[PDB]
Amino acid sequence: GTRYAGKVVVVTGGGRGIGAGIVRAFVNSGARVVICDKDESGGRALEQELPGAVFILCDVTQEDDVKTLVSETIRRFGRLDCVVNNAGHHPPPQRPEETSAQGFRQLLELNLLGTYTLTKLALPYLRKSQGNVINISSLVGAIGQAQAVPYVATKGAVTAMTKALALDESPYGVRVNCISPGNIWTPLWEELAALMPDPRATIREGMLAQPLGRMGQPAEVGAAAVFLASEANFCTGIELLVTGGAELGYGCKPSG
Amino acid sequence: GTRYAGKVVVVTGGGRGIGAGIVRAFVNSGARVVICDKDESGGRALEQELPGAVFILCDVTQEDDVKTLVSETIRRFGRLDCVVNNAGHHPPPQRPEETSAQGFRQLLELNLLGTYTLTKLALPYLRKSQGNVINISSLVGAIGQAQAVPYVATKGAVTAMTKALALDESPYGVRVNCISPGNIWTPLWEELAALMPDPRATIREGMLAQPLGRMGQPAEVGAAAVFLASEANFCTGIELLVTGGAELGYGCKPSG
Amino acid sequence: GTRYAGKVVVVTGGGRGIGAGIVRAFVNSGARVVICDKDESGGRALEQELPGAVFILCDVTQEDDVKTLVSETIRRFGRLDCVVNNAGHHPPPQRPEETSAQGFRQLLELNLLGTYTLTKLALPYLRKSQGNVINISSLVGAIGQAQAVPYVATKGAVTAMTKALALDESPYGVRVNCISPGNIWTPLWEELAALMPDPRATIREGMLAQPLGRMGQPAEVGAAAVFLASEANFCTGIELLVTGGAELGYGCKPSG
Amino acid sequence: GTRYAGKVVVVTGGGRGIGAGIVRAFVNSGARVVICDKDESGGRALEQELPGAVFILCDVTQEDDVKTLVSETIRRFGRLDCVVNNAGHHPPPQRPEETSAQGFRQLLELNLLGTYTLTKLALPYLRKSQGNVINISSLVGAIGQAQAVPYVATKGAVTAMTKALALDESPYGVRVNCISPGNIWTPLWEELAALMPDPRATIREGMLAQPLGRMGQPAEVGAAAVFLASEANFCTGIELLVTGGAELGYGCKPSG
Ligand SMILES: NC(=O)c1ccc[n+]([C@@H]2O[C@H](COP(=O)([O-])OP(=O)(O)OC[C@H]3O[C@@H](n4cnc5c(N)ncnc54)[C@H](O)[C@@H]3O)[C@@H](O)[C@H]2O)c1
Ligand SMILES: NC(=O)c1ccc[n+]([C@@H]2O[C@H](COP(=O)([O-])OP(=O)(O)OC[C@H]3O[C@@H](n4cnc5c(N)ncnc54)[C@H](O)[C@@H]3O)[C@@H](O)[C@H]2O)c1
Ligand SMILES: NC(=O)c1ccc[n+]([C@@H]2O[C@H](COP(=O)([O-])OP(=O)(O)OC[C@H]3O[C@@H](n4cnc5c(N)ncnc54)[C@H](O)[C@@H]3O)[C@@H](O)[C@H]2O)c1
Ligand SMILES: NC(=O)c1ccc[n+]([C@@H]2O[C@H](COP(=O)([O-])OP(=O)(O)OC[C@H]3O[C@@H](n4cnc5c(N)ncnc54)[C@H](O)[C@@H]3O)[C@@H](O)[C@H]2O)c1
Ligand SMILES: O=C(c1ccc(F)c(O)c1)c1cccc(-c2cccc(O)c2F)n1
Ligand SMILES: O=C(c1ccc(F)c(O)c1)c1cccc(-c2cccc(O)c2F)n1
Ligand SMILES: O=C(c1ccc(F)c(O)c1)c1cccc(-c2cccc(O)c2F)n1
Ligand SMILES: O=C(c1ccc(F)c(O)c1)c1cccc(-c2cccc(O)c2F)n1
Ligand SMILES: O=C(c1ccc(F)c(O)c1)c1cccc(-c2cccc(O)c2F)n1
Ligand SMILES: O=C(c1ccc(F)c(O)c1)c1cccc(-c2cccc(O)c2F)n1
Ligand SMILES: O=C(c1ccc(F)c(O)c1)c1cccc(-c2cccc(O)c2F)n1
Ligand SMILES: O=C(c1ccc(F)c(O)c1)c1cccc(-c2cccc(O)c2F)n1
Ligand code: NA
Ligand code: NA
Ligand code: NA
Ligand code: NA
Repeated sequence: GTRYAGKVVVVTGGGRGIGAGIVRAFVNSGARVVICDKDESGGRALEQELPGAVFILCDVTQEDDVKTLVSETIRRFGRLDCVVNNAGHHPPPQRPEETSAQGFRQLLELNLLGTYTLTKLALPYLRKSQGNVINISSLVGAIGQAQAVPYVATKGAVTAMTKALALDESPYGVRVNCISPGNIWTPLWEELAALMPDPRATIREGMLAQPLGRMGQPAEVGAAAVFLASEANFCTGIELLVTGGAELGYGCKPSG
Repeated sequence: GTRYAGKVVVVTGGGRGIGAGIVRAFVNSGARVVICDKDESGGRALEQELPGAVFILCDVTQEDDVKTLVSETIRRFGRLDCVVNNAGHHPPPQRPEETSAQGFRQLLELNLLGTYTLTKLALPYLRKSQGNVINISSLVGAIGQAQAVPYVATKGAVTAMTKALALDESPYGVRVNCISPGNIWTPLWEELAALMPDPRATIREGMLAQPLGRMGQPAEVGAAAVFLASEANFCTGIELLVTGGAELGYGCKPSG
Repeated sequence: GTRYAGKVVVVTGGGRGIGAGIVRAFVNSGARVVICDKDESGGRALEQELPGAVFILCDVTQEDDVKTLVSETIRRFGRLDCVVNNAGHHPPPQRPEETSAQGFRQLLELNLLGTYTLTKLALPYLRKSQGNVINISSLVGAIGQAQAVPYVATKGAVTAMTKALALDESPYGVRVNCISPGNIWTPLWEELAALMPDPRATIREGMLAQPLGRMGQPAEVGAAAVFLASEANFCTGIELLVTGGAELGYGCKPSG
Repeated sequence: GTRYAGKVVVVTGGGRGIGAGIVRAFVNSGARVVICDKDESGGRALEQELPGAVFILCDVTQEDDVKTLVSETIRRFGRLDCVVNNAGHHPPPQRPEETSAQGFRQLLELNLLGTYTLTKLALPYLRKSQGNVINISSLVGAIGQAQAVPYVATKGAVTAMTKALALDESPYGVRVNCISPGNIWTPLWEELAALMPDPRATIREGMLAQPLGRMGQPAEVGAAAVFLASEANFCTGIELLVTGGAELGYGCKPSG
């Protein structure tokens, strides 16, 4: 591909799931890609699989990991054009009274501050390249979700932060956007479903929450990321919904 | 009541349903209320029932009816402080291919242009009184609805128009706001349900579309209108949702 | 290009401005494009310029023009994969009291019902092809604009209609999306500015309404349309903002 | 007043500014009010001033302070009907590169986790009383703000959390809503302005960011809170904008 040829992209949590889909999309568009992940298994295999992708072990909650990720990217490829902040986690369903402040802090540390820290360290290089930032948020930041107060809160923060940063970085020509996926079939979706009393029913329900009648694919999020990086040159501070229409209309959720 | 004492309010479609609830709320707050409706039966009874409410027969799609409504209101009460554009209609469910341009035009004529025409004729008086406009839109203007392309379109227009007009009238101190109800139990809701194969099931489904587990009441929309008129003095161009949370979260509406 | 190779696209108002940018984007992506426009001058030249684009004279407010547009497209190319409803108009600034119901109706006829009519006639063919609809709305439908009550209302309607139709057509695999541009430098923008007391100042103000410090280009809207057609396969009922960030933050628009 | 007679309300950060306005609104509506604040000066005076208001020293970032606040409220008044999470802080303008992860964490601790902790400890009592939660968020959580990445992020989180919690608590009849003010003239606004090179200009600019041409008052936020507590019985998970229209239209913030 040539849509993003000559560009260098860092994808956090790129070892599996949505992140791996985004990695593949950017490789297919001609970019060189750095796969950041805290686990080795998926990302190492992906590096072997994909010419133009390399793997760097990095836990985005560890500031020295992230500093090394940025400096290794520059040392090896000489520029940085796009950072995709995809690393994140959805805890199992938890009733509000079953949550804790400390668990909330830990989830904020990954879903929000990990995105903040890489963005901050990358911005000097993105400014030189007139590059861009893509944050992977969630539809449920906008519309809410049951049994997920901490998670919903972290994604509300990511989406809002995206707009703040877009404002700050617009004078430098650096665009900052986010993608808000809905149900995307990933290993995390599979893991969460396996915890439920009836996994198969949870998966059917998840497929049917969308007017389109299926969950989304990592490749579909990847395509949206490539669009934001390579062609959305008048888009900054937007929230691109990749949800199959889940937010549309009424569903199951006289006046007394 | 004294929250809106000494004020004069016009409520279109005030003979039944949401409009009658709004009429009652304003009377209870101390205002004098003009009940506008194209049908006599409900509004005439309401005038007899409520001291401080009077009924004026007026079809908001007929410009001379509306001109007379405004001039009779001023002749009888000497001022005009609030116009509530509630008159409107939801056609039966219709698939897109079952709609027509002419039916769409007719629905626009009521739901949108009727609101426009009264607002336009009232604004000289609202400017003198630093009064305000309240448009009754719908949640489905924001989130969509199935088998209702014309209706959804008219309410998307009302909500957007509310913001445009708020901008234009802000220099004059005239606030313009809208209320977007969700399922409110009214005669129109009952009529629509009676068309369905199973009315009781349609009503149960409608009650359950809300996290709160019931439909809303006309009095609850009425209370929101009184708030916007009497106490929301720093609110203009807002969309106040009165929906029981229907827009929140996923509902019923693997990656292949 | 090959992103949308073998596909057939109809672009209304494709003779100049945003529509011509969209035409060019789709041609560059490998599609065959039908340029619909009520004026001959731009579209005829564009047909001569672009292999793979042809021009059909058609006024989208004339139902028989639109019926012929669809049947000629099928007769000449054998399928229809995407309809881009771009034709529309922004009247000069008008204070609310300077508007009329009949001017409002005429603007609704173009900006809203023209989009409705082509969509309706195209949908049988889009269903066979699992094609998609792209409506060109406006940011000001969402956030409002001064001295433009009718225009704002028409675009609020288009955006809402997009969501309604997405719901109705999702069972058939037909996606329905809209693009909401902000200030895009087009002949209409130039014409409107030329009416102002100071055209150059109006244009400078328009450039600065965006954090990015410039207006957008037709090609940038075109790229977003190609993305929605060719790669956004899990997107339906979305509003894709192409605005340069104009909706972000505070601007020029103690407690007494 | 009698709108909220017999009810017990806790207002955090009630010693001055918006919180004190909310305290006064609830007292005027007939409620008994607990003023929570980390500083004694304003709240102690307010307790002396207002029959029906009492002051409890409490730092919402200190879990044992908050536990004692709830148990003292129940011991002294026998019930709890509404919690208003108003305590929060806006740091001085800070460019993204001038922020730190640790400052971000500290701001999250106040603006987000303080709201979480009181809500969590109050919910058993709110469930018994079918009470409600009101969170004071900010417009800039929704639209962004320049030189305020941490602040914007915290308020995006509060607004999203409000919707999540509304979903979780709806089966228990507990409503959870938020108010998103824009520029409200408060001591914090005055303090921030005094840091600027030209305070008077910053204040003029702040007044003019609103179509209404002034900043809002604490009493106006207070009225909106009383409405949400006492009359918005079909509202849950909403974001009530109290902004003077700042989010409407274009402002100051050719295609090359
Ligand atoms: N799957 C969905 O339906 C869905 C929906 C909306 C949003 N999202 C978001 O998309 C993102 C990816 O989700 P997914 O479903 O692909 O999850 P996943 O669990 O399948 O994959 C996430 C990847 O990130 C890595 N990761 C986790 N913590 C990390 C850390 N500290 N440092 C580096 N890498 C780390 C994991 O090792 C893994 O390879 C997350 O931000 C999630 O919130 C997912
Ligand atoms: N009921 C709901 O669930 C619901 C939900 C969202 C929005 N709404 C909106 O609320 C409004 C009232 O709805 P409702 O459910 O109370 O309906 P309703 O049918 O029960 O009452 C509407 C009233 O308006 C009158 N009316 C109709 N056309 C008129 C005209 N041309 N001139 C004057 N009066 C006219 C009717 O005669 C009637 O008295 C409408 O704008 C509707 O779109 C209703
Ligand atoms: N230019 C902007 O800043 C801007 C911003 C937001 C939205 N938009 C929307 O984008 C669309 C295109 O705007 P533009 O700026 O390119 O305008 P334009 O005037 O430059 O071009 C519009 C084209 O549509 C054609 N057209 C008009 N009426 C028609 C009809 N009845 N049938 C067929 N063709 C018809 C015109 O002849 C012209 O070729 C419109 O829907 C407009 O509302 C424009
Ligand atoms: N003023 C505005 O324009 C504005 C706009 C939008 C949102 N807000 C929000 O409204 C709320 C109040 O703002 P304000 O302008 O009135 O501020 P303020 O500084 O004038 O008052 C805040 C009050 O909260 C108290 N407080 C601070 N930290 C506390 C803690 N840890 N525990 C207990 N009390 C604490 C302070 O002592 C003070 O009395 C905040 O959440 C703020 O983000 C304000
Ligand atoms: O056979 C693999 C595979 C990889 C990607 C594909 F698209 C595919 O079709 C297959 C493979 C091999 C080694 C490790 C992992 C792995 C990936 C992701 C996460 C993990 O934990 C892993 F162990 N996969
Ligand atoms: O990873 C999930 C997710 C799904 C949608 C998103 F928008 C998102 O950001 C994340 C997910 C997967 C399986 C079940 C649930 C779930 C359902 C229902 C309630 C819950 O608490 C759940 F966690 N979530
Ligand atoms: O007995 C009535 C009534 C009216 C309002 C009430 F709240 C109530 O408890 C009862 C009544 C009497 C005459 C006409 C109508 C009427 C109203 C509304 C619409 C109509 O079509 C009507 F005929 N009602
Ligand atoms: O009057 C209705 C309505 C309900 C919610 C709103 F937000 C609103 O503005 C209007 C209504 C009543 C009964 C069934 C349906 C319906 C359901 C499902 C599909 C439909 O096409 C329906 F008409 N609607
Ligand atoms: O020289 C032209 C041109 C056309 C497109 C280009 F990108 C370009 O660089 C140049 C041209 C020639 C004839 C008619 C029109 C025309 C187009 C659009 C609208 C009109 O009214 C027209 F007369 N243009
Ligand atoms: O064509 C315009 C437009 C610009 C933005 C959009 F989002 C849109 O859909 C349309 C436009 C061009 C020049 C001036 C004005 C204008 C400014 C200020 C006030 C007005 O009434 C204006 F017409 N508008
Ligand atoms: O004279 C006061 C006052 C209080 C409220 C009013 F509405 C009023 O018109 C006046 C006063 C007295 C003691 C402490 C504080 C105080 C309040 C709020 C914050 C503080 O830091 C304070 F010292 N005020
Ligand atoms: O307390 C503020 C605030 C104002 C609006 C809100 F919606 C809100 O939640 C908070 C405030 C006060 C004075 C200046 C600034 C400011 C302006 C411009 C840029 C900034 O970084 C600022 F802090 N803010
Ligand atoms: Na490789
Ligand atoms: Na009477
Ligand atoms: Na050609
Ligand atoms: Na007291």
